Amino acid sequence: QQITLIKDKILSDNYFTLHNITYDLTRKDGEVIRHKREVYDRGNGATILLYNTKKKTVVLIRQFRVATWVNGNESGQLIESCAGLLDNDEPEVCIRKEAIEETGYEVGEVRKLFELYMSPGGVTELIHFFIAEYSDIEVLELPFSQALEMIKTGEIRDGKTVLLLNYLQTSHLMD
Amino acid sequence: QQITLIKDKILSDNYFTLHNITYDLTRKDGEVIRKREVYDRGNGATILLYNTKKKTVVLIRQFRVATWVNGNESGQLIESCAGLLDNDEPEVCIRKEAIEETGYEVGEVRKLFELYMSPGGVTELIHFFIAEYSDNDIEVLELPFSQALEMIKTGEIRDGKTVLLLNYLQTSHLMD
Ligand code: NA
Ligand code: NA
Ligand code: NA
Repeated sequence: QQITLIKDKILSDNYFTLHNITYDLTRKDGEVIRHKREVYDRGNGATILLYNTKKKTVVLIRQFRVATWVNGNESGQLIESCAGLLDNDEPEVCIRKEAIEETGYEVGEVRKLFELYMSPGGVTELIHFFIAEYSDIEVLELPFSQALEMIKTGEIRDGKTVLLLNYLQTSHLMD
Repeated sequence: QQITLIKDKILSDNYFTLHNITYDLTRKDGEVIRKREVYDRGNGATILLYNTKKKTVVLIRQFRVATWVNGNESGQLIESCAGLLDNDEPEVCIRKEAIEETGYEVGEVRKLFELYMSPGGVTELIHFFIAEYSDNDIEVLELPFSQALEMIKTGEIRDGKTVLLLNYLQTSHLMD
């Protein structure tokens, strides 16, 4: 219930900011218990899945991700849905803009899905999720069903990407 | 194809490790292009406990500072059961987290896949699991599966791994 901020210690502020936050929780009859956690703030982002109900395909993005490279992704290439850190603007604008610039497709009306914390134990990151129809950074158009199999094989292994493809499966918008 | 690590600068070593990594990447024709923050908090695992007979799932509600400083007013977040890997196989680890967090013991565990949650600057790889359960400052939540799906729509559940497990559970037909 009651949370009190005790200390905000900056551990690094190179570009993003890492904090050690000292804080106090009250247990029931407080019984105030002190905790101290690292918190990483890279701001919030948005992501969008592009899909074609006609030829039954989706558009996805492949690029080198260094944080995967030093942690078991041998070549470091990661297949992901289009995405980007939010700039100083409404989320709906930034994502339209990422989609054009990363994929080269012009995108119609977007649909807002939800806003999710992707890794809330130590990162603040909130992502806004969107889907839309459509008609170096490697641009992959591939059939929906191949994308879905790629999940099962481990070839797609990006949390937000799997989440989107799964959402799209259950939407039946591809049915 | 060619990747060369040029410099691993440690920006923080308080507990987890924040690196600044300078790396050369080679393109198409041998154009060598040269820096990014990489945060290493180790890997984790998560699990969705479900019960096919009562059509319920178990989740967890806890305070999360990282959300508290970023629009989760009360800091409480409803998540699937989860934890950072110890030095052992993921499945062993998650069996422990599930019992130590929920009190419901589990037999079968099914591994779904391993996903990077925030790959643009976090190395974290989460190992996903489901398992059916029974009995026979962390609040354990037993809820109707359909209630849980709704809560994604209402926004009462707003956590990446939890949504992905729930949607997964829906697609599997285990709960039809
Ligand atoms: Na859905
Ligand atoms: Na460096
Ligand atoms: Na990025």
